[PDB]
Amino acid sequence: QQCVKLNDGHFMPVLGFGTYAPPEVPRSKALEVTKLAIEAGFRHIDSAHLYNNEEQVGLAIRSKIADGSVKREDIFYTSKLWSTFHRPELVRPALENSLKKAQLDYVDLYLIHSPMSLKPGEELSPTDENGKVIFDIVDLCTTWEAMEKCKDAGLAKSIGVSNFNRRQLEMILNKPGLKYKPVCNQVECHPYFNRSKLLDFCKSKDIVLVAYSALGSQRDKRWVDPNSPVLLEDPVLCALAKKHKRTPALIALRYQLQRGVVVLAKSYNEQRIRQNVQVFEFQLTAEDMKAIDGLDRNLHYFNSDSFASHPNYPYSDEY
Ligand SMILES: NC(=O)c1ccc[n+]([C@@H]2O[C@H](COP(=O)([O-])OP(=O)(O)OC[C@H]3O[C@@H](n4cnc5c(N)ncnc54)[C@H](OP(=O)(O)O)[C@@H]3O)[C@@H](O)[C@H]2O)c1
Ligand SMILES: CCCCC[C@H](O)/C=C/[C@H]1C(=O)C[C@H](O)[C@@H]1C/C=C\CCCC(=O)O
Repeated sequence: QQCVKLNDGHFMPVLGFGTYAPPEVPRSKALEVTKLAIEAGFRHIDSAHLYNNEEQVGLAIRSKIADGSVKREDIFYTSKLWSTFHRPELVRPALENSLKKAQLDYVDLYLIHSPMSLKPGEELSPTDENGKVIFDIVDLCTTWEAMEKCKDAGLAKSIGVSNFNRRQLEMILNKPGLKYKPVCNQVECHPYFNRSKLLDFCKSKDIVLVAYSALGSQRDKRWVDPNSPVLLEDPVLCALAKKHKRTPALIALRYQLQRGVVVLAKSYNEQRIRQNVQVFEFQLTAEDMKAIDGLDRNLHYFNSDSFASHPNYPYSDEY
């Protein structure tokens, strides 16, 4: 593996394990594959309240610690604050609940899952009488103040954000009396949506860009148009796969590592989980990288059109 030093002083393994799996998959699977991931060499594990799996992921971690395979400090665990808990008073309590579910003392990284606040409540997707998801108006800077408090209280070693654009990031960065800068910004990032501009900006403020859907997403027919191009079927990626004798997924992952992006990779398949750790075994040439750079088509796999009306919709800006 390898690590990147956060503007926190803390370290984040550049390769992370994505734990989300559709509700159709047995929750016992999350437990089994997280163990497989750790056994394969994954040290960074990505979860969230929304995934309904923190109990299982924490179970796997606890199990591998008892195994003697790893120590708590060897694992980098991240969870995320769901959008229905943006009001400052619901932040610590939300974190405490995640910690309780995972049976952990602290989270290595806690993130604001998305800038699009939703009506407060236990329900993850609040909708009105007309079936429309209910938005909420919250000063994200106050949400951030509550996050900084969680870090001071030792519940989260590092704090960051997710799905934020440059303007939203700047809101935090320019907040009067700011104590902690977000350590990262976890966003959708892959060759068909490489986020070069955002990447350059984050790099300029020492903020780490963490890539999700780096392998082209899980293409859930619920939020992903089946007509969208299949990333792992890209001719250039496959050509580079056949050239380096690797796989399109490894090419996509290596692309991010070489451009300074921390990459997440979800897989509930034993062989693929183990294959993904091989991303550290090869290297792409400067020319290889330029070729992948030319693949961008501003394609966002998640169908976010329904929230396009949200005042905090991140895709309103060029980046
Ligand atoms: N903060 C956010 O808003 C946000 C949003 C989305 C996701 N995330 C996080 O980032 C993670 C990754 O994103 P994602 O869920 O879209 O998944 P992804 O990593 O883009 O998914 C890659 C898909 O390709 C397959 N795959 C994995 N390794 C492969 C390999 N070596 N060769 C061929 N196919 C391979 C997997 O299927 P198999 O399981 O069959 O291997 C997986 O479904 C999530 O699990 C989650 O932790 C965060
Ligand atoms: C415009 C881009 C911002 C979208 C950010 C958003 O957090 C994305 C979340 C996705 C994950 O992390 C995995 C998970 O399946 C989830 C899928 C998408 C929407 C669930 C909305 C329903 C609810 O309310 O629960």
